[PDB]
Amino acid sequence: PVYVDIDADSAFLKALQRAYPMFEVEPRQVTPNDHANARAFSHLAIKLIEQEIDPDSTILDIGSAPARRMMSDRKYHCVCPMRSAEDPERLANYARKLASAAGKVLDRNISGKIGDLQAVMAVPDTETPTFCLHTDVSCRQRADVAIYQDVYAVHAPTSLYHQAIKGVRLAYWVGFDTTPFMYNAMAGAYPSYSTNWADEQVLKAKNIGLCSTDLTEGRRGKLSIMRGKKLEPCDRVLFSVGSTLYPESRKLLKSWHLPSVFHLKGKLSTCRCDTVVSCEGYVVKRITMSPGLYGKTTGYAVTHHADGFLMCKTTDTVDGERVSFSVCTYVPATICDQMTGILATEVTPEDAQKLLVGLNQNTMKNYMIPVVAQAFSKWAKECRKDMEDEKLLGVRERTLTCCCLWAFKKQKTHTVYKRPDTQSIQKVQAEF
Amino acid sequence: PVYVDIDADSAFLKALQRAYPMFEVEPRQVTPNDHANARAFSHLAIKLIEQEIDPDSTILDIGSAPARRMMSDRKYHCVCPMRSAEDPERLANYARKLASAAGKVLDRNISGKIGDLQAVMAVPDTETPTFCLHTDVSCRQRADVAIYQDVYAVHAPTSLYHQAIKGVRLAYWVGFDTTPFMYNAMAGAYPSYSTNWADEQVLKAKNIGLCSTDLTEGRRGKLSIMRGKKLEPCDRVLFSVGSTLYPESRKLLKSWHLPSVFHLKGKLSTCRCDTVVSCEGYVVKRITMSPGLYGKTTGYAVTHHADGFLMCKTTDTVDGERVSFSVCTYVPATICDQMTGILATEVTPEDAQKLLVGLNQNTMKNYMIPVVAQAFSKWAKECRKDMEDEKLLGVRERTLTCCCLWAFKKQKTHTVYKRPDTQSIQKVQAEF
Amino acid sequence: PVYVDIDADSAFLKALQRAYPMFEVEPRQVTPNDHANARAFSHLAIKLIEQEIDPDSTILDIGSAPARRMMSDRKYHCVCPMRSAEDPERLANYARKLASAAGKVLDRNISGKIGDLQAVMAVPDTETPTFCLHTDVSCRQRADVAIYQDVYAVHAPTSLYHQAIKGVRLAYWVGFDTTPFMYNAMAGAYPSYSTNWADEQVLKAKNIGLCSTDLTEGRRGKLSIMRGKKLEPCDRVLFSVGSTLYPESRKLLKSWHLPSVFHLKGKLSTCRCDTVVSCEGYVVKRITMSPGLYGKTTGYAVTHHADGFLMCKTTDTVDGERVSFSVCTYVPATICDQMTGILATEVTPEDAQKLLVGLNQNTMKNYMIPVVAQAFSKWAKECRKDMEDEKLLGVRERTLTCCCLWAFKKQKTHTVYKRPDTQSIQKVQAEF
Ligand SMILES: C[S@@+](CC[C@H](N)C(=O)[O-])C[C@H]1O[C@@H](n2cnc3c(N)ncnc32)[C@H](O)[C@@H]1O
Ligand SMILES: C[S@@+](CC[C@H](N)C(=O)[O-])C[C@H]1O[C@@H](n2cnc3c(N)ncnc32)[C@H](O)[C@@H]1O
Ligand SMILES: C[S@@+](CC[C@H](N)C(=O)[O-])C[C@H]1O[C@@H](n2cnc3c(N)ncnc32)[C@H](O)[C@@H]1O
Ligand SMILES: [Zn+2]
Ligand SMILES: [Zn+2]
Ligand SMILES: [Zn+2]
Repeated sequence: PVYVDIDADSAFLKALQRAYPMFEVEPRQVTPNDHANARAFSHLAIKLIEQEIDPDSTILDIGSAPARRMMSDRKYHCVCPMRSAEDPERLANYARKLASAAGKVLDRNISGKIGDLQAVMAVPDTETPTFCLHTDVSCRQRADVAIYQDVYAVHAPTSLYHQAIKGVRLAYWVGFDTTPFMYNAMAGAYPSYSTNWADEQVLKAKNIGLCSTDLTEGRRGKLSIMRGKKLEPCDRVLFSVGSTLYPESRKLLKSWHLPSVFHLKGKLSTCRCDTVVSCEGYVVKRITMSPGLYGKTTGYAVTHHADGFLMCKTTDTVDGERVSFSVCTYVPATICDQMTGILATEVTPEDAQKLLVGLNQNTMKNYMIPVVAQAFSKWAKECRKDMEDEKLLGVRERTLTCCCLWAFKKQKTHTVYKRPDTQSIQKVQAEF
Repeated sequence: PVYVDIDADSAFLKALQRAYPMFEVEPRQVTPNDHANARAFSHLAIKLIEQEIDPDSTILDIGSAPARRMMSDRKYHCVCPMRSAEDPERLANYARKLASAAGKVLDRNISGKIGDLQAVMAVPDTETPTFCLHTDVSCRQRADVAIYQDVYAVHAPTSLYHQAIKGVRLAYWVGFDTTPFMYNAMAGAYPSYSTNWADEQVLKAKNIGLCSTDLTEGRRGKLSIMRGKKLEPCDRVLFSVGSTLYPESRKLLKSWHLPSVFHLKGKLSTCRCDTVVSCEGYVVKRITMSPGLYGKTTGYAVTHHADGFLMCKTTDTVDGERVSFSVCTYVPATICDQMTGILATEVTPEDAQKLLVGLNQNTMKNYMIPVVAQAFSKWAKECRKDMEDEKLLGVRERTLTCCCLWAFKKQKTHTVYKRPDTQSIQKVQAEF
Repeated sequence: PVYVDIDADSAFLKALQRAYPMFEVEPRQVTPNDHANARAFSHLAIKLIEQEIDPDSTILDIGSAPARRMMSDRKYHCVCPMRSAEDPERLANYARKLASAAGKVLDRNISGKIGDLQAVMAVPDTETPTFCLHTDVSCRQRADVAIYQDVYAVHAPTSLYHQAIKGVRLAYWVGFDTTPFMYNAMAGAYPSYSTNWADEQVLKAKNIGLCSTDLTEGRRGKLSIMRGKKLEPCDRVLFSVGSTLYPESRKLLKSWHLPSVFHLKGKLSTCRCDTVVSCEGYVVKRITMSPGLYGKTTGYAVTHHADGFLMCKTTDTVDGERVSFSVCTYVPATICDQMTGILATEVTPEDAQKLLVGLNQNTMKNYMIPVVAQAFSKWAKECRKDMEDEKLLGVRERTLTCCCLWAFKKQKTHTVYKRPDTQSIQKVQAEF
C-alpha cells in the first residue's frame, strides 16, 4: 500500500497505477507541491527498487538526499559529495530528523547513524559504512547496488565503471527520459510532470514552456558583437520541474542514454541497460554490470513510445528577434490515435488546433496544444509529399558531381513524430 | 490454470486464449513490461511443449535463460554457450535464485543444480547432466528433445542435425514468424506484440516503426563515397520487441523457415516441420526428427494466414533522402473481412485510411494504419488492372527477341496481400 | 456421442451435424488446429464406416496412420508402406503410444499389437494379422473391408482390383471431392476447410488462395528458354490444408472419380461407386465389390451439388506476367439462392462483389468473394447472350468446309456455374 503525495482526484493517478502494477497506489495530499507527480514517481521507483533487489545488501545511492532514506530498514550509503548548493540544507534537515528521533525509533539504525554523522564531521575522509562525503569517482566503499535518483549532472560511463570496480553489480537510474536530448532539441516539455526545459539561447523566448520576454515596439535590434548566423543547441540547458531550477549539460544527459549492450574497458573489464519503468516522460533504467568482456556491441539505443513523441520546427521570437528552432514534447496515446484519421490529408494548423482542443475538452496540457498542432500540420503535409514523389523500388538517383563523389537531394523534414507503439533507434558510443 | 503477466483487461488476452485452448489463461500483471505479450506467448508455448511431450525425458533447450526453467520438475539441459553479452547477467540471476532457495524448495532438484553449477565453473568442458557451457554444435549430451525459445541467431539445419546425431527426436522453435523474411521485406512490424524490425539501411527513416531521423531544412545531401543506385535489404536487421534490441541476420532467420518435408544428409541420415501454434505473428513450430532417408522433398514451405498479411511498397525519407522500399505487417482478420466489400473498386489512400480508422475506432495499432491503406489502395488498383487487361485462356504472348530466347512484359506489383484463410507457398532449399 | 476437436461456436458445426444425422456431434477444442474441420470430418467418417459395416471383420486401411486407429475394438490392418516422409514419425508416435499403455488398457488388443510391431521390425516381409509394411498392391493379407482415408496418391482401379482379388468386398474412400479435377481447373479452394490447391505453374501467382509473389517495378521479363504459348494444367499440384503441404497428381486424383458402374477386368472379374457422405468439398465414397462381370457400364460419373460450384476464367499475374486461367470453388447454397434474383440481368463484377459482401456480412470466406463475383458477372452475362441469340428448335447450322467435314462456331464460355440441386455428369473411363 504505497501512498503518494498527490491529489485524490488527479488525472496522473491512473497513469501512475499503470506504471506500478505491483503496488496499491493511494493518494494522500499533504502539500500543494508544484511538481508532486515527479516526487510520487520517484517514491514508487524507490519502492520498486527495494522490492526487486536483495534485502541483505548495502545500497549506495549517488548524489542522494539523506532525509528521504528514512524509515528504510535497508542499509543505505547516502553519498553526499557536498558539491551542489542545496546539499548543506539537506544535511541540516537530515541532522534535525536524526536528532528528533533519538528515543522515538530504534529499528532504523538511527542510533548508529548519529555516530556515522559525528564521524563524518571529524575527518573529511571518513568512510563510515552508512554515510560519507565524497564524489562517486572517489568513494572507497565496496557495496553491491548503486542508485542514481534524479542524478543527471554526471558522466554515466565513468560513474558506472567506478562503481563496477567497487563491487556494485546493480545500478538504478530514476530520472527524466533522455530521448529528447538525443534528438538535439532546443527546448522541450514533460507536460505530465509540469516540467519544461530550454537551452540558454532561448531562455528569452516568447511562447515556449520555459521563457520570459518583455514588451517591445519593434525597435532596432542589439548591435551584437557576435554575428550569429546559426542557432544550434548548446551544452547548458535549464530545467524547471514545477518551480525548481536545475542547470544541466547536454553531454552529461546524453551520457545516460546508454545502449542496450555496451562495454566498459578500463583496468577491469560487459554491461546492459534496460528501461524497466517508463511513464509519460519519467523513466527508471535498470543497469546491470558483469566482469569480463563478453559478446559484442552494436552501439544502438532503443526508446519505446507508449505515448506519442514529437520534435518539430517552430518559429518564435528570442529577445524580439524572430527565429525558428526545434521543440520536443509528449502527447497522450489517445490523442494520437484520435488524430490518425484526420492526419491522412493536408490539415492547416488552425483546423488541427481546433480538432485537438475538441478532443482535449484535460487529457493534455493546453499550453503546448498549438505547437503540437503545427507539428501535426507539418507531418501530415510531409507524408503527403512522400505520396506525390513516389520513387522506384530500391533505386537511389544520385548525380556524379564531376568528381569521385555522389550527391543527393535532401527533403524538407520539419517534424519528427514517433507514434505510440513505435521505437526510436539511435546510434550511440559503446565500449567506453 | 496458466497465469500470464499481462493486463487484466487487455485485448490480446482473447487472442491468447484462442491460441492455447488446452489451458485456462488468466491475467496477473506484476510488471509494466513493454513486451508482455511476447513473454506470455513464450510462457504458454513452454507449457504446451511440456504438456505435449514425454514427462520422463531430458529436455535440452538451446540458448536458454536458466532462470526461466525454475519450478519445472522436468529435467532441463540449460545450454548456455556464453556468447551473447546478456548471458553473464542471466547466470548471475540464476545463481542468486539457486542460492536463495537452498532450504526452501526440494522437489526441483535445486540441491543437485547447485552441484552442477559448482561443477561447470571448475572445468570449462564440464558436461553436467543439467547444465553446460557449449554451443549447440559442440555439446556432447545425448537427450531426446530440443527447445529453441526465441533463438533466431543460429543455422536451423546445422543445429537440427547436430541434435539429431545426439539422439534428439523432437525439436520446438518458439519465435517470430519467418514469413516476412522469405518475402525479403526491408522493414516490418508485429503490432500485436509491439515489435518493429528494420534493415540497418533504413534505421534513419522517418515514418516506420523502428527509425529515428533529424529535422533538416532540405540542404545538400551527403557527398557519399558509394553511389548507391540500389536499395536492397541486407543481412543485418534490428529487432525491437518493446524496448529491447536484437541484432539478427536475414540468412539465419530464413534458415528457420523450414519446409514441411526436408532431408538431413551428413554422417548420419527425413525430417518434418509443422507450425503447431500461430498467433498474430508469433509461432511455435514442432520439428520432428527421424533417422534414415525416407520419401522425397518438394522444397516448398507453407504459411497459413489466419489474419491478413501485407508486404507493400512505400516511400519514406532515409536521412532526408526520399526512397521507396518494402514494408510488411499483419492486419486483423475482422478488418480484412470488413475491407473486402469496398476494395472491388479503386479507392484513394486517403479514403482508405479514413475507412480503416472508422473500422478501428483499437483492433489494430494506428501507427500501421496509413501504410496498410496505401497497400489496400495499391492492391485494389492492381486487381482492377487485371480486370481491364483480360488475357486469353491459357495463352502466353511472348516476343522472340531476335535470338533463341523469349521475353515478356512484367506488370507493376506494388503490394502483396495475403488475405485471411490463404497460404503463402515459397520454394526453399531442402536436403541439407 | 461423437466429439470433434473444433470450436464450440464454429459455423462449420451445423454443417457437420447435417452431414452425420446418425451421430450427436459435440465440440471439444483441445488444439488450435489450422485444419480442424478436415480432421473432424475424417473422424466422423471413420466412425460412420465402423458403425455401418460388420463388427466381426478384419479392416485393412490403406496408407493409414496407426495412431489414429487406437481405442477401436475392431481388428485393423494398418498398412504402412513406408513410402512417404511422414511415416517414420507416425510409427515412432505409434510405438510411443503402444509402449505407454502396456498396463493401462487391455481391451484394444494392444498386448498383441506390441508383438506385431516386434515382428514387423524383424523380417521386412512379416505379414502380421494387424500390421504390415507393404504397398497396397503387394500386401498378402486377405480381409473383407478396405479403407482409404485421405489417400489420393494412388491409382484407384489398380488398388481396388488388388484388394478385390484379396477378398475385400467393401471399400471406403474419405477425401477431397475430385469433381474440380475432372473439370481441369488450374487452381481451386475448399473454403470451408481452409484448403487451397494450385498447379505448380501458378504457385507464383498474386491473388489466389495458394500463391506467393514479390514486389516488382514492371521490369523486363525472364529470358525464358521455353516459349510457353500455352498455360495448361500439369499433373503435379500442391494442396494446402491449413498449413500442411501435399504434392498430388492430377492423374491419380481423377482415378478416384469413379463412375457409378464400372468393370474390373484382370485375372479375376462388376463394381459400384456411390457418394454416401458429401459436405462442402469433403466426400466419403462407398465402393462395393462383386466377383464376376454383370450388366454393362456407361462410363458416366455424377456429382450432386448441395452447394453451388464454380469454375471460372480469371486473370492474375504469375511471376509478374499477366495470364488468365481457371479457378474453381464452392459457394454456400444460401448465397446462391440469394444470387438468383439479380443474376437475371447483366451485372458488373464490382456491383456483384458489393452485393455478395452485403449478403455475407461470414457465411463464405471473403478471400474468394471477388473471383466468384467475376464468375457470376460472367455467367449472368453469358446467359443473357443465349437469350439474345435464340436459335431454332432442333436445328444445327454448320458450314460445309469445302470438304466432307462440317464446322460450327463455339461460343465464349468463361464460367461453369453448377447451381445447388444440380448434377455434373462427366464421361470417364470404365472397364479397367
Ligand atoms: C537533485 S540533487 C540531490 C537530490 C537527489 N537526486 C535525490 O532525489 O535524493 C543532485 C545531487 O547530486 C550531487 N552531485 C553533484 N555532483 C556529483 C558527482 N559528481 N557525483 C555524485 N554526486 C554528485 C549534488 O551534491 C546534488 O546535491
Ligand atoms: C534471447 S537470448 C536468451 C533467451 C532465450 N531465448 C530464452 O528465452 O530463454 C539468445 C541466447 O542464445 C545464445 N546463443 C548465441 N549463439 C548460440 C549458438 N550458436 N548456439 C546456441 N546458443 C547460442 C546466446 O548466449 C543468447 O543468450
Ligand atoms: C495422407 S498421408 C497418410 C495419412 C492417412 N491417409 C490418414 O488419414 O491417416 C498418405 C499416406 O499414403 C501412404 N502411401 C503412399 N504410397 C502408397 C501406396 N502406393 N499404397 C498404399 N499407401 C501408400 C504413405 O505412407 C502416406 O503416409
Ligand atoms: Zn561512500
Ligand atoms: Zn550440454
Ligand atoms: Zn498387410
